[PDB]
Formats: sequence, C-alpha cells, structure tokens
Amino acid sequence: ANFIEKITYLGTPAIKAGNEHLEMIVVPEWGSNVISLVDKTTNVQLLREPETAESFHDTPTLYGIPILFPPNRISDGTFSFRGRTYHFDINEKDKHNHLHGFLYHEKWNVVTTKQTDEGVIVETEIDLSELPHVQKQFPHHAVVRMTYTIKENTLFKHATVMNKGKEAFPWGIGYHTTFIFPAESSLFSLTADQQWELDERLLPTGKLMDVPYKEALHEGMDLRHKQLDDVFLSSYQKRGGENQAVIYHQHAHISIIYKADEQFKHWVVYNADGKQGYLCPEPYTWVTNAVNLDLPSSLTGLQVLEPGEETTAKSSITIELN
Ligand SMILES: OC[C@H]1O[C@H](O[C@H]2[C@H](O)[C@@H](O)[C@@H](O)O[C@@H]2CO)[C@H](O)[C@@H](O)[C@@H]1O
Repeated sequence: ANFIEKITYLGTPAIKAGNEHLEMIVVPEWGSNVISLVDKTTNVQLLREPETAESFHDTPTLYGIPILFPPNRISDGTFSFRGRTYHFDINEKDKHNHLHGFLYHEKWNVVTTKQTDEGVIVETEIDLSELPHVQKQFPHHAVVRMTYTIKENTLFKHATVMNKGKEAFPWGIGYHTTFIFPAESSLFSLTADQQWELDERLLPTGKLMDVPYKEALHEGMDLRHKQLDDVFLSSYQKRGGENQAVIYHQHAHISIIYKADEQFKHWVVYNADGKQGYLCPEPYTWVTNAVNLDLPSSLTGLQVLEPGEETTAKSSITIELN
C-alpha cells in the first residue's frame, strides 16, 4: 500500500510519497532535492532538514539529497574536452574553483508518478538547454531525469543522463546526501581502501594513498574528533565486493545502507567540524576535477555521451531495523 500527496514544504510546492515503511518529500523547485526521508516504523527523520526556507537557500547543498551535476570542484572553472575550452562560473572564490555544478538551485519539472504493487515512483526532469546562463558555460543539450522509487524498506534513486544535442559532452554526477549523525551514538562504514591526495585547494594531485584506518572504516567506526573532507576511492574497482556507505544509529538500532552501482567510483565524506550533528557520504561517478586529470577513465570515472546516447547511474538507501 502506497500514497502520493501534493503538499507545501516551507512555502514551496512538494510531493510527499511513501509506503508503510518509508516516506520521502521531494521539492522539484529546490533542485529536485529529496528534503525528507522518514523511517515509518520508529518515526525517525533520516535527513538533515532546513529550519526555514531562508536557511535552505543559504546552503542548498547541506540538506536532504542535493544533486551535483557535475560533482565537487573544477579548478579555475576551466577544462578542455576534445580540443574545446570551457569556462564555468568560479563560485568558490578563496580557492578559485567552480563548485557543485548546475542543478542544485534550479527548478525541475515533475514528469510523472506511478503506483503499483511494485512501489511508488516519482520522476523529475530538467533540460539544461532551457537554462540560458547554464548554456553560456556549457553549450550542450544535456537532459537529466531522476527516478525515485520507494519499494519495501528502500528508496531507489536513479539518474538518467541524455545527450539530445549534436556534439558529445563529458559528464559526472554525485549527491550531497546529508544524514543526521549524532557523533556520540552513530557509527560509519565505507567500502574504500585508498583515497585521493588533495592540495590546499581541495583538488587531487593525482596520487592515491592507503587509508591507514581502513579496517576500522570497513567494519564501522565512530567519527568523534575526526574532521573529514576526503575523497575516497571505492574498493569495488580493485577487489569487487560491495560499494556502499553504512550509517548505524546506536539508540534506535537503525542501519542505513547507502548503495551505489559500479559507476560510482568515489565517495566524498564530509562532516564539517564534526560538531554539527550531520554526515554527508557523497557518491560520485567521477573524482573532483576529473575533467583536468590525464589519468585513465577507469580510475577517474570520467564519462562521455555521444549525440543521442543516454546512461543511468543507480543508487539506493535501505533502512533496516535490528
Ligand atoms: O566553498 C568552501 C566550502 O568548502 C568546505 O565544505 C565543502 C566541501 O569542501 C566539499 O567537499 C563539499 O562536499 O561540501 C562542502 C560545501 O557544501 C568548507 O567546509 C565550507 O565551510 C565551505 O563553505
């Protein structure tokens, strides 16, 4: 049994959808952000929610599930692709980078909803060819469609990226998913053995290094007095196994298993100063500044869409009670 219900979320139109296990709220105008995700059995909110509309607009990448197309930093907002030079807005001033892409602060359209025994589906879409300021930076006819499915104890979250134009383009996508994470009573695990060395502008030097505490990270560790803003390489490419982050809440015994497919090659993990009570385990299909690295695409995760092609990158959030 499942429902869809149109609502107002802090003065903006939104769609609440759910079954008897999970409820989401997606906010199409706010970069199609999944702003709320509630575990129905225990009635716990899983995502960091904004106090007011105003605070959300202040930091739209730090609540719910913001969409990063493309994810993280591009040095000087410049790169070339197949002979051609691109200049993206340098919105991160102190580090002279473009940061977080085109989509987390634009209006997406609701394209359909569907309800059956197989679950409840909400689909949103945005066509970058309709955003003139985006076209000035990135003159290509990219269309991104999100497919959200709640089925049983899992929110599935699929991005389909389409090239509807006449020239090829590089792309990557990531999510700035922000979970409630009380430092005292939560544990975190991640399928990674290595991470990217970063310079003072948070750009990769191109070198990998071992994660010294990787056994701890594998099994589940606390993050008390650890400040993270780290680009981890998923262990999947090299060892197989899983590709996922796990948050465990110790009081309510809730596991949150955030899986991503083989295209999701990197995880940025961010917790600010470690005192803010949240955690962002961010899966990305390409590494920070991927466009500018002369490294194999199997390592960076850089991908290209030829005219007429499309790709679907899949991930999911499963709630288990134990
Ligand atoms: O723009 C500076 C910005 O960066 C830091 O936090 C970033 C983080 O570096 C990124 O990797 C990303 O995942 O999320 C954050 C931006 O939402 C600083 O901690 C932050 O104060 C600063 O605004």
